[PDB]
Amino acid sequence: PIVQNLQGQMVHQCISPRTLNAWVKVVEEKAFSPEVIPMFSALSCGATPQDLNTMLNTVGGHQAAMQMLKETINEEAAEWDRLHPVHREPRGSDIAGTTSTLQEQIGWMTHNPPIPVGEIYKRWIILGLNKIVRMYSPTSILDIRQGPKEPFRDYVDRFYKTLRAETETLLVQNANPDCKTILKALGPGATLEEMMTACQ
Amino acid sequence: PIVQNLQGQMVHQCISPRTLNAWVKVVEEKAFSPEVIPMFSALSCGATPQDLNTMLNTVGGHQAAMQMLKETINEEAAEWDRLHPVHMREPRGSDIAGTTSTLQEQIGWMTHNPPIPVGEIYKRWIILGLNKIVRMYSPTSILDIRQGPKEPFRDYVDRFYKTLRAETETLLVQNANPDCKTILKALGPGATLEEMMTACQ
Amino acid sequence: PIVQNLQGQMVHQCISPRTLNAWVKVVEEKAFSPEVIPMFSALSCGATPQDLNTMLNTVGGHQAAMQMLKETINEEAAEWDRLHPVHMREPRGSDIAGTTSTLQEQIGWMTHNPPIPVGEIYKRWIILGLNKIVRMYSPTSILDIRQGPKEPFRDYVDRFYKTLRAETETLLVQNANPDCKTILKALGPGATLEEMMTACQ
Amino acid sequence: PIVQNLQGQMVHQCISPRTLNAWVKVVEEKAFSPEVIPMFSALSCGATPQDLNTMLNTVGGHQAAMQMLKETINEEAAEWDRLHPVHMREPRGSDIAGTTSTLQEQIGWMTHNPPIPVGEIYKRWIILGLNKIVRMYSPTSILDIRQGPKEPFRDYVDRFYKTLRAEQASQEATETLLVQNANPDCKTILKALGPGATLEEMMTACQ
Amino acid sequence: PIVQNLQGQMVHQCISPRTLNAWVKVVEEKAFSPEVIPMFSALSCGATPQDLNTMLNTVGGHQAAMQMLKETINEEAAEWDRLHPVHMREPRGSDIAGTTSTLQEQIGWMTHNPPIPVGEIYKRWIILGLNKIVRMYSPTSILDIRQGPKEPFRDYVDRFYKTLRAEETLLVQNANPDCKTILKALGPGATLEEMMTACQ
Amino acid sequence: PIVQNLQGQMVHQCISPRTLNAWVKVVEEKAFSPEVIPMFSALSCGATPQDLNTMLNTVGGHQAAMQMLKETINEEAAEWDRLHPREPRGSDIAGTTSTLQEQIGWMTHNPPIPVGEIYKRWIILGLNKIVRMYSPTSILDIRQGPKEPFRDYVDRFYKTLRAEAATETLLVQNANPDCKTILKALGPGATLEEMMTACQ
Ligand SMILES: Cc1[nH]c2ccccc2c1CC(=O)N[C@@H](Cc1ccccc1)C(=O)N(C)c1ccccc1
Ligand SMILES: Cc1[nH]c2ccccc2c1CC(=O)N[C@@H](Cc1ccccc1)C(=O)N(C)c1ccccc1
Ligand SMILES: Cc1[nH]c2ccccc2c1CC(=O)N[C@@H](Cc1ccccc1)C(=O)N(C)c1ccccc1
Ligand SMILES: Cc1[nH]c2ccccc2c1CC(=O)N[C@@H](Cc1ccccc1)C(=O)N(C)c1ccccc1
Ligand SMILES: Cc1[nH]c2ccccc2c1CC(=O)N[C@@H](Cc1ccccc1)C(=O)N(C)c1ccccc1
Ligand SMILES: Cc1[nH]c2ccccc2c1CC(=O)N[C@@H](Cc1ccccc1)C(=O)N(C)c1ccccc1
Ligand SMILES: [Cl-]
Repeated sequence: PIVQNLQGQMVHQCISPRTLNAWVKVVEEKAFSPEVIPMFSALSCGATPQDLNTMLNTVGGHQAAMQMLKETINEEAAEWDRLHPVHREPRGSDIAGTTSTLQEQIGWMTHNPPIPVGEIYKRWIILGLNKIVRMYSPTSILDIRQGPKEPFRDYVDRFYKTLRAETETLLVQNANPDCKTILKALGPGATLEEMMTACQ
Repeated sequence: PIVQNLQGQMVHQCISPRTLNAWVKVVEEKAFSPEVIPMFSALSCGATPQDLNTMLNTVGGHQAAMQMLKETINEEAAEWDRLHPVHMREPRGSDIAGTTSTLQEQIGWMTHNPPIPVGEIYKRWIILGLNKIVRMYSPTSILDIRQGPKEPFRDYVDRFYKTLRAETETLLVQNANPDCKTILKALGPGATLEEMMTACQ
Repeated sequence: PIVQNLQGQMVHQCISPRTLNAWVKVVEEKAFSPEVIPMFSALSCGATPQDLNTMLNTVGGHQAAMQMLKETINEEAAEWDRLHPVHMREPRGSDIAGTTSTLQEQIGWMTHNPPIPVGEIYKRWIILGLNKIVRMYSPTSILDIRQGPKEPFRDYVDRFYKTLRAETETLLVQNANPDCKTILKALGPGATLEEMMTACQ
Repeated sequence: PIVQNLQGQMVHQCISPRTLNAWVKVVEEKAFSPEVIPMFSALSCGATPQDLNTMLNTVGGHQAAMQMLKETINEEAAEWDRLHPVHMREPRGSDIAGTTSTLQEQIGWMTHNPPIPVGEIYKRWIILGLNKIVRMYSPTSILDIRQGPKEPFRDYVDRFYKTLRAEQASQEATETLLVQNANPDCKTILKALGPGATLEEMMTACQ
Repeated sequence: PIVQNLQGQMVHQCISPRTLNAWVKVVEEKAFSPEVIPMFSALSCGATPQDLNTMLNTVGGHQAAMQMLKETINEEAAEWDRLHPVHMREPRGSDIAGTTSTLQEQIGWMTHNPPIPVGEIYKRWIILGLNKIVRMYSPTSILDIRQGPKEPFRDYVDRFYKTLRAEETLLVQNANPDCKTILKALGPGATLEEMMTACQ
Repeated sequence: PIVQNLQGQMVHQCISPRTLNAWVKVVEEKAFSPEVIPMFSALSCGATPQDLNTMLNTVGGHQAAMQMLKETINEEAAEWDRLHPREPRGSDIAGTTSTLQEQIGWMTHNPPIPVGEIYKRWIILGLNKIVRMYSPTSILDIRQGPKEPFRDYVDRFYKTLRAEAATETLLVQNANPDCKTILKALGPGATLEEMMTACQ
């Protein structure tokens, strides 16, 4: 990421081994489950475009997903080039880090006024990662139906987990006959707290 | 969370990997046992509303509970909007929860003079919601905690006050077993838990 | 705990994830064995009353013991109120325990000149209470620690002074077995534990 | 790596135990899989030539690979000597690799003004050599990655671009080949999307 | 241990959780094996007498050993009182051990000019006591370390010098008949390197 | 190791718990495999002679090896005394007869007398002797198996070479009949890359 030294000039702080390993391990364990994205964002805090690429390059498997991410980056970079025509001023390929030095990236971010190439590129990466989360989502919301002997609590967990990866009235629909009858009896506009308390 | 840099202006300190992982692991291991809340508060110390959302978003399972938490946030945000009507701008409820406010704005309000502590306010709402989650996921009721025939008093008191925390001193005596109960009544009114435990040992 | 920033004002340093987890894990593994207390004190170094409560609240089980600790806190707080009658304000007992005082107030009193160390005072009460817990949960009495027939002296001395710490030098000799006891009396009065152990080896 | 002390002069910051162990463990677990290189680069950030050698020397096995790396270093060092003929002294190839230069000299060149970044140059050679190792230890060729009859497209694309990365060694016709080596059922659906289709669209189609 | 703050005055740095735990765990795993002492010294680097007591108090078992250590501290404290008779005050033996001195006083003496290093002195006494504990808890005597019939010399030498550390020509004596004959043939003044190479 | 404080004078930085534990664990896991030495050097970076002794003393087993190391230290210290007849003698460099403040003295002195780097040189020299003895197989006995890959043989070759010009030609000699014939066909001066590629 980014620091000001004792000499006054702003220079690249080396990305830490804890952070490097943290990001590698989350992707190993959680793949591209929704919670990986908030974590990516947090671990890549204050990151230069170089650092962002470092973090993505440390991911070992999942090359289909990472290739999809490349395409989303290439798309968002072209969209930037369209809205910001060269008349230095950072183009899309400079923001993604393909055609810009580290000192330039430090330049734009630490410049006054700040051109936050790191936060912009992260926005594109996250945008791409979300697309990956949505595709790799295994089950559809429609197929989450409460089992006969399944607790409501466990069904609601499965419902809103599936919902996050990919509505309040559907939760009632896909409940089992016994809970469904109790849920309809509470009437319209009932809170999840009340619904869960009822089927306990 | 929040720091003043060498340049003088107050800026966002990146939430640390230790802290991120600490919060993830407690929720993995302890789920929503009462002791998770104090820990959440402590790990989310000095947190901006963005950081609070980061921490909640890093939680993977428990989406029923997190959805209940959303509703409590939406309720407390509407209650704020009601008491603080809109006329550096004045923060509405959706700005405090972080849905409609930038990081620089959140830094703004908290580091502003006078301080409008949006982080501490939002944390209050989150904890309020988390408490509701602790209370629901509490399995047993206080009335059903009764001392077993061959159960030690020590173990019963543990089970009593554990159940009490998740969800009075005279009830502890009531639900004791016949042998200890007789010894406890003999100590008389106003006896300390120390004395009661010492007696049934 | 507590730090002075670059701006000059003293502000709350967020309690670290290492420290939080350290305290949780010691209590998980060691329960309330005597060595937990020195560790609690050390981990809670420079702690505000808020931080002390954070640390106690992160403990999950043992609610009987923690309830005893509450009573000791309530007693010591009432004793403070008695000796310091209310006439930056002057801190009452409930302000020291952190129930009726803000973080900024606690920072206030501790960093004030002259320093009113509410953190060190409250820690004194907590430790006082924790000691009572250590003393009760102590299973065996010193009088019942007697050396076995085929037990090594080394192992007996371990059991003796372990029991002594949780709850004299001449008693150690008394409760030794007939064979070692005869060798120990032969060393004569004023013998060091080193010499005594060397003798029965 | 490298730091300025309180006395003003620039001095060697001792390479950290986290970093040392991080590099040892990645090589133990991942051997010379493509992702090891980005990590080597990142862990060896701001490293002097001495530190780079420290890191390579902490690797225990793989001595065939490390011997190949030595040869690549010896080649790139000779190429440097050729382009920079000897006429604080001017650093030759053996000084950049750290065989014939002190730590204080290496600090010298890197912290000098203008900066002669011997550390970044030597890292370039090491990575160049490591890439050759990744490329050789790459088991399968891109042409032999063909989608199975009951294999998901997702899994095939993973296998495709994994193999592509190792052979090109994390460095950038191939998009059209992905369609070719797909199975008859997906291939027919993929051709129907027409030219210039994104991988997102292709994957969505064969799902 | 000990630090100078931004205000200029020297103040107590809180003993770190890594250090606390490090010391606890070594004593759990290694008990009072000889290598524990160097580690105690290293972990207790720059420690005030308070901190030294903190570290000893965090040890849970081994109360026989810790009681022996107390006696060694009480002895060395009395020896100090004898040589330094009371006439910022002058530190007596009970002040060095931390029983009758405040933290601010201990900071006082150590950071004073000239430095009265109460921490380093007390550590010397603790280590002196710990060594006595190592020596007693040493299970085997040097005389009973004899090389087995099918035991390698390497393994015997390990067992020899391990036992020696806890408590030269004898090393040759207690070797087995086959190696002993080869060792005597090398003649007097032979290095361990040469001896080990011979019986390989 | 060694630092300058806020007061200006150079003082002993306490050796870290990470570093202490790192060195203990490598020796536990890797014993005295060649890669332990580079790691020892790296972990003992900027170390005073005291710190070097601390690190060696934290090693628990292997007392035969550590005793060999003592002898190498005693030899190199006597060699120093011979060539250099306050001014640091050999026993002062090894840390047996010199205080920490003296060691800080010589290293931070101007001109710098780097007693730490000198003593490390002796330790490493001794450690190398230990690596060389504990090396199980000789280079001559590393011969390629009938169904063994060349890759695996080269690994075994250069591993054995590290523990213990003409050597490059021997690699070809001890290869199996099928690869050996392919290797000779490449002709003199062939790179290991080319040789490995050929027998694949
Ligand atoms: C965690 C989660 N589950 C979902 C299910 C369906 C759709 C989206 C989601 C999300 C992401 C999700 O919405 N996360 C929340 C943060 C959050 C997480 C957990 C509990 C409370 C607040 C968020 O990012 N923001 C901005 C937010 C904050 C307050 C109210 C509403 C939204
Ligand atoms: C831990 C616990 N058990 C309970 C049972 C019923 C209701 C609440 C609880 C709580 C939370 C609980 O009350 N925790 C205590 C802190 C505490 C915890 C453990 C021991 C001593 C002090 C607390 O937060 N405060 C402000 C407090 C402190 C001292 C006296 C009174 C209150
Ligand atoms: C990861 C990977 N797979 C490949 C296959 C063939 C050739 C090269 C590769 C690489 C390395 C690879 O291309 N890594 C990317 C970083 C990256 C990795 C993963 C997803 C998104 C961005 C990179 O270094 N840069 C400069 C980059 C940045 C944005 C767009 C395009 C390239
Ligand atoms: C650990 C322990 N065991 C005991 C048995 C009976 C009474 C008290 C205790 C204690 C607490 C205990 O006495 N701890 C010691 C520290 C200590 C621990 C272990 C060995 C040496 C010194 C202590 O805090 N102080 C001030 C002390 C220091 C030196 C001599 C006497 C007292
Ligand atoms: C480690 C060890 N084994 C022993 C066996 C018998 C008696 C004492 C010991 C010791 C303690 C021991 O002697 N440790 C050595 C350090 C050391 C450790 C390992 C190898 C080389 C040097 C030491 O502290 N000093 C001052 C020393 C340094 C060089 C030569 C001789 C002594
Ligand atoms: C690792 C190793 N295997 C060997 C086998 C026989 C003899 C020596 C060795 C060594 C030590 C070894 O030679 N290590 C290398 C560092 C190194 C390690 C691995 C790959 C590239 C560079 C080294 O220290 N230096 C100075 C060096 C640097 C570049 C080229 C040649 C030597
Ligand atoms: Cl860690």
